[PDB]
Amino acid sequence: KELLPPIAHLYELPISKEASGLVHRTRQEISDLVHGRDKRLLVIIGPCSIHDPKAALEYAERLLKLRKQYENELLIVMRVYFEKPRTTVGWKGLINDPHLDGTFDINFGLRQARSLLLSLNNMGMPASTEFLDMITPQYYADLISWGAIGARTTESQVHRELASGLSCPVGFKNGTDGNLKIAIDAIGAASHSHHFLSVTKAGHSAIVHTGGNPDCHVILRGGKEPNYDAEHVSEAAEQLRAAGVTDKLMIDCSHANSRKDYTRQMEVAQDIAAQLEQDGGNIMGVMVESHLVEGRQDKPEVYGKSITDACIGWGATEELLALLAGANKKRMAR
Amino acid sequence: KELLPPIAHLYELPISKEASGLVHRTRQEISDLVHGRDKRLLVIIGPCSIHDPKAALEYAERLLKLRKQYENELLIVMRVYFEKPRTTVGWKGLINDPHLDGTFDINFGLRQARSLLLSLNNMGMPASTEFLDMITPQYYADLISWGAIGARTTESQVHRELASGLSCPVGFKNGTDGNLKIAIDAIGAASHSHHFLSVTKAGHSAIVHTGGNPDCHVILRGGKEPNYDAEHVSEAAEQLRAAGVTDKLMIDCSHANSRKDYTRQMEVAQDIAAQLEQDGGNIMGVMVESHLVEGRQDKPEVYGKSITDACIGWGATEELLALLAGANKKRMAR
Amino acid sequence: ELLPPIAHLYELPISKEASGLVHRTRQEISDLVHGRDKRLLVIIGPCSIHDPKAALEYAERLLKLRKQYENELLIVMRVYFEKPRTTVGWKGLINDPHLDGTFDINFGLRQARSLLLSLNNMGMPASTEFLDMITPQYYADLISWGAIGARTTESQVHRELASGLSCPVGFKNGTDGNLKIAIDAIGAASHSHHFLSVTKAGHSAIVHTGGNPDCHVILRGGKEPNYDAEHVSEAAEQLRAAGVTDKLMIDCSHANSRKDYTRQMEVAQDIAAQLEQDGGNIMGVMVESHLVEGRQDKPEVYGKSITDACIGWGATEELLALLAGANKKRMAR
Amino acid sequence: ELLPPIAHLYELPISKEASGLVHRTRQEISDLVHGRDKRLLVIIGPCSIHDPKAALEYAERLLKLRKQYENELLIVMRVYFEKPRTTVGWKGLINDPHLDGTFDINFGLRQARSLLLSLNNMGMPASTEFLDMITPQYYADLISWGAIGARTTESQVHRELASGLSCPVGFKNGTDGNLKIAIDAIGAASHSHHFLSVTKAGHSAIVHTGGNPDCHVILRGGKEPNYDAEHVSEAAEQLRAAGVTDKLMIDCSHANSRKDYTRQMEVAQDIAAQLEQDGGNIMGVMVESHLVEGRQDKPEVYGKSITDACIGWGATEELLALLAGANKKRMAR
Ligand SMILES: C/C(=C\P(=O)(O)O)C(=O)O
Ligand SMILES: C/C(=C\P(=O)(O)O)C(=O)O
Ligand SMILES: C/C(=C\P(=O)(O)O)C(=O)O
Ligand SMILES: C/C(=C\P(=O)(O)O)C(=O)O
Ligand SMILES: [Mn+2]
Ligand SMILES: [Mn+2]
Ligand SMILES: [Mn+2]
Ligand SMILES: [Mn+2]
Repeated sequence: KELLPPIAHLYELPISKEASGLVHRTRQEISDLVHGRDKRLLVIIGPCSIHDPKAALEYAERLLKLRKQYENELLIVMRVYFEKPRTTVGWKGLINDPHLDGTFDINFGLRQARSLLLSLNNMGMPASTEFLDMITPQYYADLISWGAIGARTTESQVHRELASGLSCPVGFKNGTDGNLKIAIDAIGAASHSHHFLSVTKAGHSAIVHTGGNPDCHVILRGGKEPNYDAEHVSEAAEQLRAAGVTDKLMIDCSHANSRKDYTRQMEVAQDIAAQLEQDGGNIMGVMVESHLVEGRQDKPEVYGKSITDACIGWGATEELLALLAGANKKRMAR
Repeated sequence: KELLPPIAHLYELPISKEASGLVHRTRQEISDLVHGRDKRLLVIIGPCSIHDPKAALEYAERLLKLRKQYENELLIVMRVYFEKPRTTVGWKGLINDPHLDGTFDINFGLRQARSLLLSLNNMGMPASTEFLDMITPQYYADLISWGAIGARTTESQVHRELASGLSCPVGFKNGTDGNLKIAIDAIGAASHSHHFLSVTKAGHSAIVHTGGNPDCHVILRGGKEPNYDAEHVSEAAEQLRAAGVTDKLMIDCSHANSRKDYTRQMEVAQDIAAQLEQDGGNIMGVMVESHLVEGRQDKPEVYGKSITDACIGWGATEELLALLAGANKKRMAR
Repeated sequence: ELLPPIAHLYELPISKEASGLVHRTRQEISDLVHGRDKRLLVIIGPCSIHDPKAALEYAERLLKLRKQYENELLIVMRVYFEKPRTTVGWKGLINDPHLDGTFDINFGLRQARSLLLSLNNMGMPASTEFLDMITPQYYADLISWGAIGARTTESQVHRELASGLSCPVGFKNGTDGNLKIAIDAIGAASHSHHFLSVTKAGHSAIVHTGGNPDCHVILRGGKEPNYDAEHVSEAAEQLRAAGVTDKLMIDCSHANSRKDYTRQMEVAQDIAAQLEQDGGNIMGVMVESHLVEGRQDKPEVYGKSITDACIGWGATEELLALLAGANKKRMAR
Repeated sequence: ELLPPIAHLYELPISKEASGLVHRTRQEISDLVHGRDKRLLVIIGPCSIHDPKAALEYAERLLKLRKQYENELLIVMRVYFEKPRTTVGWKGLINDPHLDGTFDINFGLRQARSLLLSLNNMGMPASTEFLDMITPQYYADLISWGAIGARTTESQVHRELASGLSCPVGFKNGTDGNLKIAIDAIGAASHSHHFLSVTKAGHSAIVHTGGNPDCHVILRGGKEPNYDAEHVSEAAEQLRAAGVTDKLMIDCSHANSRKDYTRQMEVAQDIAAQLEQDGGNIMGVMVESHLVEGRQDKPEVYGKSITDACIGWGATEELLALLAGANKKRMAR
């Protein structure tokens, strides 16, 4: 079917001066955290997946007040995930199937994704996403301040290639059974120049030569056992230094680290707060799955409630952010 | 140099009637093995990587005689791997860097890949490869009788999507630390229809809708420990049946099953031969890394010797194939 | 970077109403071309579009007359986006929409399509000269009738283009008065051709056209004007000799008015007299008309041509009334 | 599907020798166009190429004379791949290379590029009429001189094309004899244009050309022939009035021979007499020549035109010897 090239969307939705400045400055600010120049905590927080732009904008408006309130302690960036990896089969996200009905209206999905990202940046909320697909990034990447390569794709050479040409900092996740070495290896790969095939803004395949991404880091997201605690952070930092890459890392509160209880995210955050208060020198960030309303649902019946992984709700989000701000204020003073 | 689209190569190197027939029949023959309709053993055998077409053709000519000799017991298909996944960085194969000098002459690489595959199929030798890149398959897939998705990419949704649209049977490998469930999950994914972005024969990005691949199976290739033995095969078969997919599987002699020691492939093959002789009902295939000359080398100084993973040499190859043919002859008679 | 036709089609898909109007107008014109209906096709409007707002106001006025005269006249607006220059100069709204030498062709194509969609949606079918080879994929679906210009009628690439258009096409006599090139052009464009063109996705491709069975000639003057009965009669003889339709269109403007917009009425009066006496070979006329008469070098005055001089709105009413009255009589015979 | 230019360029890259010949020939011709050298450019060869074998044999014979006469004549072969028809008919080797209505354009472009590369590699530069808008990207790098035809000289899209070509371009007078269209064409093509075209990758794009400073006119007859001293003198006055080069080319064939190949020699003799008397405004001639004289509808006889009738090889030797002798005298004055 009849795919519009990136230039069609760029024409309708050009990046504004304000969005461009926010992206540029947020990428910079994050690089500073990755390389230990600033001790604020990056907080990648928001829905597991975007399925409704209206709810995402309402969430963003609430989060913006806290982004501002905590700006001396936290760098808050919203989760705006358009692409979802499934264990076998399922809904792959807003771009692949925006109408949530198996119509796969990808032209509409890319348009809606770009539109939402532009609105978010224009209101002052920077955005993050997982880069899963090889061809979709040309459509919206200019609006992304931080990227994840997922646990299921961190070992993949084509994903490492992709990351090597992205202009935002990138977090590589440990593997789904807990293998951290694949993410450490991934920084090594993505930091170098690569030559590979990719698709241009005009929608044509081409040979690209990337310059390498100097702003990669790992993310601890659990495996067979969770890996959030001080012992695990310390072990990861040793391995990072041994490989000659940044020993500043991010901890995902959700997924394998919270296991089967989405409310465990608060426990993980409390453990992280305690680390920050004792020492926590190797922590530069955290990820939290948060929405307007807690939990999850198979069908999009309740407004502001995840249709993918379960999330904490708004009230818990306030507590979690206050907790982390208070703890990091102390780390920063020390 | 701009990227030539698939149609340029197809124009210069159209598939012949003979090649087309060999591919069609070999794919069918393999499907029969995958689904338990024939008890011959698929043997995916040849170099770790192709770096010299002249040596590959000489290898193929030798292997053809054994392909014919053993055709009632074994279905022999050559390893013709053009794309290599690296742990961090390194030579990614003949397509990416055909001159082996960091010039990345991908147009020449794709041409040379297609030319070699056409010559192989024309001489009567079917071909196999790992499908790693998303855009390169349109150049040569029509000449491939069996595909692998690698241990490092089996969990990747974009690779499962790719496999779902391939016209050849596909083997998914267990993960690098030994996780089999990701390959079982991968069959589940790739057997279904997907919608995703891909590039057309004219070199333009497009939305593709695949029909699913009914001929996927798993490959046991070792993890932290090898997984070739009867116990492991039996456990894998139970898990396959539980997931409702084919419980016929393939066993890689090389890689983590030989602990990266080419001299151990024969031991693995002997264990497999013993399984076939005792029962071995769930085995439909094996993989072997084999070349004209054993071992490996960093620079392509010695003719017919691998520059990637170490391989057994031609003499050991004869013993290994005779061993497997004799063992499977007995299984087939039972 | 040039956006492909599909980008514009996505933003501005043809509506059911526009699609029906185009389809039916093309049919109606085919009927005139082949002598099945005796209404007079009237291709009327600005020499060139340079301001969509004025074009929409003009269209709204013309629509009332299109409806009023529908039993005698088939009124279709001139919506010309591409202009052939003698040497160099402004080539039209698509090539340079901001009229300042910035050549914002993406904006120009968008604006052309948008205007054409709005016109068809309001009930006013559109005509244009097809000059460029690649631009038609952007808006052709919204055009009910096309012209191949005097300067391009003899060109094989223009005859190829016409052969694949889904609308009727008028070919003009050459700039010094040669009619045979337009007769030859019908011959060419009526047949199937294979040639290179660009797809809706913006890629070059081999196209195989089916031929255009609805082509006709247009008399637009040469060294001397050619609109009179004698000239029409001579043209019709030549058309029959070549085995093509002997129903033709007469341009009031250009070489036939000797570039004097005040003479278009005189030409129309001559045509009216032909229709009243006999005028069996006439199926249409062209008139260069705008809100305000004359022309100007710079787009200072609203609704006034920046290319060839046009008659104004008041003269347009008189001219259309004149032609409707004359053709009512022809049709009654 | 249509292969983009890059596919053909990959298989048939221009050689160093071909590249040098093209570069130097274009410069040599520019020198003639602007009156810096008094050699006579001779564009000579088949009306159309339909068989590459015969073209290469022709070229080998012509090369000897190219060399022999190099101090008096600059000989460039006619290698025409695109033909304008009066109505319908075979459009040339690119459009239908198998001459059977299969329209194998991919094969045609390949064969065109291959022949041009072989010709340049053997030392014979090439000329062609540029008719089609998309084909030139495939082979233009191998062309030393281009014609815009009589039927397309007035066409703005052809003037745009010429403005971006890297070779000198001759514009022909119109088919009824109008020279002003070609003079106007130089004015147009010498300026910068913006328009749509297709890239080497096969995608449509906006191009901005720099203008072509090496354009000139070609006298090719009209209703009457226009090759004589009086006509040359009158053309030169008009060229100076328009501020463009008053050095022109004279086509021996077409309407100057009244479509009679046996009259090309008479025209050449008239031109020779002009060169001997004065003939200061003449920089070139065109001649339709093949291995064997005449024409045929089907390609039955080897080396005989299937389009316009040509003189044969023997007559070609006489004609070249005549022009060399005459120009040797002009150059000595
Ligand atoms: C799938 C994912 C996280 P991971 O790649 O760690 O499983 C997510 O944020 O939804
Ligand atoms: C890298 C590879 C196999 P695996 O994907 O099991 O590591 C190979 O055949 O070279
Ligand atoms: C240039 C033109 C008409 P023609 O092609 O008869 O000169 C026009 O309608 O503006
Ligand atoms: C068609 C042509 C010349 P002209 O464009 O003067 O009619 C030719 O050389 O074949
Ligand atoms: Mn999640
Ligand atoms: Mn290997
Ligand atoms: Mn006009
Ligand atoms: Mn000719």
